[PDB]
Amino acid sequence: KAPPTFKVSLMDQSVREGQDVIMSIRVQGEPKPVVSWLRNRQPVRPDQRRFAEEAEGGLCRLRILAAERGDAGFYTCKAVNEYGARQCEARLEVRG
Amino acid sequence: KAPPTFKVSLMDQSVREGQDVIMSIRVQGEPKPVVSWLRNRQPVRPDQRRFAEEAEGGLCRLRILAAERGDAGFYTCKAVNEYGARQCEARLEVRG
Repeated sequence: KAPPTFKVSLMDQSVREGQDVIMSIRVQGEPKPVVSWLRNRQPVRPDQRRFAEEAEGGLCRLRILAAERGDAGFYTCKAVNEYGARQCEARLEVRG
Repeated sequence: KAPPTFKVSLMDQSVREGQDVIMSIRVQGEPKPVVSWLRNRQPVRPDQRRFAEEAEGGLCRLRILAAERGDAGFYTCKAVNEYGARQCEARLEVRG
């Protein structure tokens, strides 16, 4: 049993408009943490060009297809399980 | 011959995340004005879920598919021809 911890945390990025973005973390914890994503402290609502993925080894990703200036902001990854909670944050900037 | 004028101008809107947005203007002028779109004074870069359209009678539209919080901002429609320039603006807000 273990509360959530981040083995890989978010880091700032600056992309050009039209480029895809990936934000990746690696979380540990038992039971497996529930991982959710915020932009400017609001839930990230998925759509065809922005969505969350879970991969093996605790990898969790937020994918944005063809970045727009409005994607810029502060992104938070929240992790929760029965034994605690943890979060990390980074900034996405978008250039012309 | 005539400089650009707006017969129908932008107006503020507040949509829910996931809803489509249309911003419409009707421009007059001869030669036909060149119409371009800005968000927060930056060019709107088109992609599959955001693009500009021109229809008959001088109708010009900006379409956003499945609005996201980051689409919120102040949108400007710029019109230019050989005889002058005009612009109008409105705000888009996005609710959960």
